[PDB]
Amino acid sequence: MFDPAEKYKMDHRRRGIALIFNHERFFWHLTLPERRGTCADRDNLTRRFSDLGFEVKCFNDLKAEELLLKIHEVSTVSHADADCFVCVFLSHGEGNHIYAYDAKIEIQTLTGLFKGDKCHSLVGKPKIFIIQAARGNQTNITEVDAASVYTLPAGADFLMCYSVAEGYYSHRETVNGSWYIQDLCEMLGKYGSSLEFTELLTLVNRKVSQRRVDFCKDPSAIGKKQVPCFASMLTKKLHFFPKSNENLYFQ
Amino acid sequence: MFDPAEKYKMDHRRRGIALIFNHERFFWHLTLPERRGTCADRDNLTRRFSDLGFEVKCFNDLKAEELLLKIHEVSTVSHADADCFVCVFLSHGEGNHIYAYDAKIEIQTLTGLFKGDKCHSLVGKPKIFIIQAARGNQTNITEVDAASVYTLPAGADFLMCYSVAEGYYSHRETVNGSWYIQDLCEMLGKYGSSLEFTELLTLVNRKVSQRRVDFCKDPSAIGKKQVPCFASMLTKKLHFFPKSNENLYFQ
Ligand SMILES: Oc1cc(F)ccc1CNc1ncccc1-c1c[nH]cn1
Repeated sequence: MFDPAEKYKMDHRRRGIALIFNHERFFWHLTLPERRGTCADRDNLTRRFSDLGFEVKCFNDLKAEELLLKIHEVSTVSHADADCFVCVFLSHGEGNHIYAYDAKIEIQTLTGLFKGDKCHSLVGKPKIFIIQAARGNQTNITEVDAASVYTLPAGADFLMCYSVAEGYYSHRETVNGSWYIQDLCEMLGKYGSSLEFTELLTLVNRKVSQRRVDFCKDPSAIGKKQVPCFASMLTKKLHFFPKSNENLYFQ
Repeated sequence: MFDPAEKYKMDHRRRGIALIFNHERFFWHLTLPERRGTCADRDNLTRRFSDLGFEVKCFNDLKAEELLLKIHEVSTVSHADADCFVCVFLSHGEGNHIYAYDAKIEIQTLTGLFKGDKCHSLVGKPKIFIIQAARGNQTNITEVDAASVYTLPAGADFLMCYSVAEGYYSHRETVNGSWYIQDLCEMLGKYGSSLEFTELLTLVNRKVSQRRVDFCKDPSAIGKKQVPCFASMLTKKLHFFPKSNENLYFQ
């Protein structure tokens, strides 16, 4: 009884949690620049993930110890009554690391906490990570960073989403926020509730790839294109259709 | 005039070329095992890509120099009248490398030949790489290799497809061929001509992930699951609908 149109079960009581780790400033001795505009990203994401039924939980400028505690907490709580799990990083990164305030964390140890083995309540449910992280280079200016974070997959039923691929550049407007987040959040607003999520991420790839970078206020920023990507280990179609909440306890 | 259902143009005179580099044996001094069954893979792929309209070109056990010549040839010929380009590697690999017969080749230099800059006739057309490569460990037995090849994205309008992700294992039957290729080729047969290609690759992820590995003829092969993945930098939906060939020159 094999079904080419099989969808993840998205009929649980609650949609699930969306973590957002949001990083604007860094410990002096890391020599990483302010990510001015990351609060636009955090707020835009918070709105769009809320409207899809997520319990959004934001954390600003956590040290490694605090971050590991919050994400481990969330991994060991029960997700039994939840459709899925979303985790977002807005920071600097390098290779297989994201920056917390004070030090780098191995991405594999964060995604590892939600792998079948370690988090039973999320087995066979989609686990989406969205990563807006690049190399800190050193009114509304556009800053540009070199891609730095390996666009790795995680495990079965994960979807890893990346602002930028190897050899491209990642853009953040200091008031409007990151190109990738703006375009992801626009697409979530228009199509979040109708389109399959990889269909949508493909729209985000088109939108971001088509941002022209020929006439730029900085000369050295010209020719630096942005192409995002996603690594899918999903096994079914993923939809965020409106949940029917009429005369039901959903908290 | 922005279209959430935008499809790549697949109405050119010809579908395009599908290269298949097929590697069964290796130079002694590489200490890599025979990939018994890789000819089933090559033949199964050749059939299914043909039936979708591809000019399939297979090459067996090319040395690095020969392989680079054939793939550079194909990159500098015109694809102007073609929908897309498919390239398949069936070999051993490590990190960012595939093995030819005599030495390793950097995957980036092979995908690099088809990037917009270097191959104008393929700009804005999908470029699909399928990679069945793992670590050579050292009638119909199932052999099992550790994942080894980084699941890299390439550039705009590429789709990188991988037999296996980090921490999983890749299976090849010595007569029936690789689990990944069997399941990809089954899905191409049933759904190649109807389904969006990432939709299909998701079916392949389900099919391969669901192959049970609890009761195995080798004890040490038990518990070694296989989960493939794909890295999409595609900007539109990709379909291989039957081409209208009726009273038209398609050669
Ligand atoms: O996907 C894998 C598979 C493995 F067998 C081992 C590690 C990984 C994850 N690492 C990466 N994943 C995506 C793009 C680049 C890299 C990378 C480049 N350099 C180091 N790592």
